[PDB]
Amino acid sequence: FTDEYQLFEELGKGAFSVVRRCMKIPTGQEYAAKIINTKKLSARDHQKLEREARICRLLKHPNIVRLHDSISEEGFHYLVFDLVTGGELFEDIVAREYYSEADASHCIQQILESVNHCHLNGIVHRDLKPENLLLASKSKGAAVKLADFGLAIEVQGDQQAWFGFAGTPGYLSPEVLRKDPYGKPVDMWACGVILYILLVGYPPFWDEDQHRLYQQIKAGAYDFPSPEWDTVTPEAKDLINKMLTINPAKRITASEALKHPWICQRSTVASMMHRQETVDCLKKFNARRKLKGAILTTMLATRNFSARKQEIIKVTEQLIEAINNGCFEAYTKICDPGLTAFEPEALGNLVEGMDFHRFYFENALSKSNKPIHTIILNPHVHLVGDDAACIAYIRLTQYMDGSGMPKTMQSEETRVWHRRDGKWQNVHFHRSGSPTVP
Amino acid sequence: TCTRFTDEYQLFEELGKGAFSVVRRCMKIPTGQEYAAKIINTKKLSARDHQKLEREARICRLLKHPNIVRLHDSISEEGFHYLVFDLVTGGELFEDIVAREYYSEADASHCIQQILESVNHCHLNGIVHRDLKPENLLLASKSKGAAVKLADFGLAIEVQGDQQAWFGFAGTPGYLSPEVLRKDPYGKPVDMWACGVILYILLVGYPPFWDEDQHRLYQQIKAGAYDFPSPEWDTVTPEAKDLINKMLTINPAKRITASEALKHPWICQRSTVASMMHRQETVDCLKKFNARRKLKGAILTTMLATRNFSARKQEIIKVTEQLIEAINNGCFEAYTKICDPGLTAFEPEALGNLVEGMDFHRFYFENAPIHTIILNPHVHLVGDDAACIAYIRLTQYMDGSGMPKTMQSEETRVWHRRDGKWQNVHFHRSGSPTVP
Amino acid sequence: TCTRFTDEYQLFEELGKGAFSVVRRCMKIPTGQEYAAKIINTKKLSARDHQKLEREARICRLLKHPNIVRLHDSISEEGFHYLVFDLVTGGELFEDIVAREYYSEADASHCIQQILESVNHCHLNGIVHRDLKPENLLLASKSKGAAVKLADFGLAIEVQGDQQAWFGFAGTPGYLSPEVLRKDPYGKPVDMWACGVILYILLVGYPPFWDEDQHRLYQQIKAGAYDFPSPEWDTVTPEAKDLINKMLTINPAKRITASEALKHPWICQRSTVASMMHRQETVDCLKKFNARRKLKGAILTTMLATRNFSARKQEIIKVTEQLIEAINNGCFEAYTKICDPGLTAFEPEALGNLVEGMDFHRFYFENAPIHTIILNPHVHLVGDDAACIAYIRLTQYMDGSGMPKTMQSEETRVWHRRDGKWQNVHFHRSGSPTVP
Repeated sequence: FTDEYQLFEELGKGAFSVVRRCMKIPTGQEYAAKIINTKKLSARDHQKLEREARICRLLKHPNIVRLHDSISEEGFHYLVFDLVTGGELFEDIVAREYYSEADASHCIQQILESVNHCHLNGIVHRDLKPENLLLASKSKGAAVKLADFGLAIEVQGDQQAWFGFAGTPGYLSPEVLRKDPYGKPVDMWACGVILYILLVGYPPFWDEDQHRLYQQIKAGAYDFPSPEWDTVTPEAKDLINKMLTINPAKRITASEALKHPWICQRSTVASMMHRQETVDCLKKFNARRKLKGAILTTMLATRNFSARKQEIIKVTEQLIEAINNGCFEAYTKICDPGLTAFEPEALGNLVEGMDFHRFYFENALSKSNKPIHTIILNPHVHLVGDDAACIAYIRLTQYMDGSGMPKTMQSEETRVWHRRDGKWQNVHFHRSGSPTVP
Repeated sequence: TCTRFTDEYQLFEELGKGAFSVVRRCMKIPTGQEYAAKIINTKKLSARDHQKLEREARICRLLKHPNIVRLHDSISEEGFHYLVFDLVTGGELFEDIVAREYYSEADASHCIQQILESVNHCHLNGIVHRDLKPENLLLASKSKGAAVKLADFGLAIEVQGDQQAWFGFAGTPGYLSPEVLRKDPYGKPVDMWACGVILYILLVGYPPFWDEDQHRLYQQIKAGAYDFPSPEWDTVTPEAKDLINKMLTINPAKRITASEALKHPWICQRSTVASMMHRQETVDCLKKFNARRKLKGAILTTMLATRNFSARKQEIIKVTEQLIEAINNGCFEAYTKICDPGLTAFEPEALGNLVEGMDFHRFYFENAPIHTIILNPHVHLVGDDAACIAYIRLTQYMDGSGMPKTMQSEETRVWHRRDGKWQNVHFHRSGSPTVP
Repeated sequence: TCTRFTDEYQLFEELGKGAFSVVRRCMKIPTGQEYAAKIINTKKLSARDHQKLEREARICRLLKHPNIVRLHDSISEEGFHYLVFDLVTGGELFEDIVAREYYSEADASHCIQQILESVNHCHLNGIVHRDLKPENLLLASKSKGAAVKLADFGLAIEVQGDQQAWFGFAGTPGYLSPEVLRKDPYGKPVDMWACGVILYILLVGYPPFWDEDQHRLYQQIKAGAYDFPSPEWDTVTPEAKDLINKMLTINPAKRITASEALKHPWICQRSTVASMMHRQETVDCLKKFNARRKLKGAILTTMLATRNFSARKQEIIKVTEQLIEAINNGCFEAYTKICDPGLTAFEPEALGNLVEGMDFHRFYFENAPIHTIILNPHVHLVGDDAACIAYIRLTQYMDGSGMPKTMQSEETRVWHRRDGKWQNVHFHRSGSPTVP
């Protein structure tokens, strides 16, 4: 690399890569060099970087970050990209003093031009999102450039296939969420989501619960609420509708969208009114997006439960209570007669019926006179139909041991519930960890 | 990958040791010219220390100034690496000053002028030293009038024009600049703050910022809290004080640069501005300063932190002691008075889980000769109404057999003053459970 | 073995806790007269704490003076023991003073007179309190003009006539007498030294002896190193200073006694000798004194000792660091330079034996990335040419698998300056060996 180019300031650094401003001394250029410490690159990471470079070499377009050169050294591979200085498109928009549909249409025109180029070269990006929409420079009219093909796939013409569950939740297409084979149209759905945001500054599908979010997407459950959408042109709403078409076979393509009046006749179709409420809302959208930027896998418990999920928690705690109090009548009321169970007491066997559990009621659960305190930690409830549910939780038990010393033990427990004859009943459970009897 | 050094040099005694290097006196055999050879096993060189080595060599290659320890050659010998430097034989500037019979502002100005010239040369080449201190201010030789030389660029960095950036928290506490202490992006001005500290010492023999509590020291530095106490400063020219003030400027954007300082009347018109009065009190104090610095010189890493606790920190210790007392006495009322109702806790009794509330702890009060010792408590004040304390909890007790025993746990407790009362909102115990 | 207390008393809230006792407010049912009941499980009572209980009861039975918390009954209830005391409701004297709008020498003299009268009564009964301090100087009630009362005889001892003897190292550091600090036999005069400390505080609001380093404090006390700084003391009558000097007399045989102090002009002729000028600066300072004392009040045992090390102590740290550096660098020459040839050592590598000389250690230099941390070093200066240091040696290293690891050992090193050089004559390592 130093052979021809010259390195300068650092623009970023990942796990195996460091990026710096560069210059081709022979030609007075200026690029972004992705310096990869090949000694840190794993095998599966090696497979993905080979794919990203091959794809980037294949895409030569103004609105696509261009890969200019690839060269290796002593355990150090260099990838020379375009130098992009303008940052995120969405961040630039909030800084503008004027912003209208015409501005949004000019943006989406460029994004569609890049998507169309990708599709024409048999490439699907699969992760169109604001973070991957950059401005070439801070110049007043810099070009929008599509970036980061780390999730991009190579497709065979117009053949659909299941390439895996990948993308960013808020932009995933219905076909991917349905687990159907998919292809180029997934990018056009994402474009429709981006176009929606560019007009009013908030997403068309949003929900704290990801499961609910995905239900909304699969149902195409978006609308154009007043007042903000009252001033949006019909043609812009029309283009969104054609992109956010649930059935990918009927979804507008990149080539077709480039011919939509709102795109190719912007001068006469797109409004030129200022949308301050879109700028104000985009500011909040961007701020939330930068706060939720998870650098690492973060797993947060559940704490805002529907009434249906609380019902499962309640009957579960009623069952645990009956066990602690040695009330076999309540236990057989709440448990299904055909209950099965994996539990440490059963030594890796699947036990069926009430017999195995009757032994601990008829003896220990009431015979032993010592204080015990049960704690249920981080319950998670799956609703799997109107009359079925699953609950998973940690069961912490404080108790007094033989020497009269306080002890604690932990179990992990799954309980499957079926509403039969109007009553939630436990048909199967699985305990791992410690056995519930001290 | 050559063999120049071994086939053209001769090695002698060691002069100093580095993190990954050894410095030895050497001689170029053909000429009998002696140098200081910095040697490294290319084996040692990890990706980090190899990048550091490359950086030091690249930086030192650029620096060719009379008042800088010059690099003469860089050789990779297929198994080792050798950086050939000037051999400095004059010792430290500060040691030389105390031995003089006459020392005045004019002498100090001459010293600072050479130091600024070395710093100015670095900055003009886009290089920031970051570790200006007496140990790096050497005399080229024992000859009277020898030149001051700037040494040791192991912490030096390269900057791009006048662009600031975070290059890491590096330097020596007494000479660190406010911008580094604030975690701001920084650049060339950090060296000029250090020069201000050095100039202050060269005039009176003691530093402008000093405190046994490093946190207080850094807050003094960030506030620019220095002054010119009488009587020693009453005899100092106003122009000397003026130059110091322009160096010890909190805002690096308003701080005097190396070039500007070299134009200051006290420097470039030294014969007219600088006093030639001998300053015996400065020589005396400097001898103490050097003796203290030599005792505290960085040898091995040493940790010791239980200073004269402030009243605010003692308050956190007291409420923590009151809490543990309530536990040992099994007084749950006092426990729920001191602990926030939304208390969270990691502890061995909870088996890796984060527990919330009072329930988990009530079990031990309701069901379960003790001497508790709190060892080496450390308190962070995190606002007027917040603090955390960290201590070793060493408990002596009698076991079931009637035998004495000791258990240890390490505890963190976070405190928030709510409704006028210090309350424990979170704690983390590691080690042994608190119950026998 | 009776049942008087339970059949004739009624118990209420707790007022304080003791090592083996609980103090509760109580009432004699027939009369409605309230008292403070000190209760003990006769179970707790070990041979020691049973002898202490017997001692406190026997001593308190003797003391019947208006300015002493009187004992009214001692009952053993076949399972418990109850000491019935006066109920004191006035709080501490020092807290009351800060709340007054007028306070002068005359007020202080009146306070000290009652304190001396209580102490005089003890001494005349062959009893030494040994723990005179503000916490034990209470007001009988909240009524204006209430009597000062001496409380808490848990550290009190019995003496035989005027015979001195070693009764143990007991008391509160700021009020300990030189003779106890010297480990001399002692007696009644220890209470009079404490009275001098209390009187000094009553006049200006701060103690005569104070230092964060307890060792320095004790050397101040043993030297009698106090003074009367201006301006606060310029307005104090010479007779007040005179009485203080006669109490803070290093030699207990020349110290003024309680009886003699009660005859001092500033006491018995208070109306003529003591100034009636209000001393607002004393009230202000006392408020600080009380606040500080309340923060540091003995709750649980707390250990924290890494003060602003002296130059002499830093020298021991430095030479210890240099020694460990030589070990880590495998430099046996430097090791035999620093270690005495007759070095002895306990260490895990020696399997419980005491090894002597250099041979045992040469093996590890001759045959066998390191970061050594020295944690919480403590230095005892044991003469101008001797010291010992004790520290935790925490070593980070890479193992055979290329994985980072940490080991801990605890080390003692004894140093003797021989021929002008600090040399290590003995060391003791516990915990891990120093080799991976």
